[PDB]
Amino acid sequence: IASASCTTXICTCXCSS
Repeated sequence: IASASCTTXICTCXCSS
């Protein structure tokens, strides 16, 4: 429900490195 790069249908995911 809250995190960064990591999920398939809501809204966060991944985003840099």
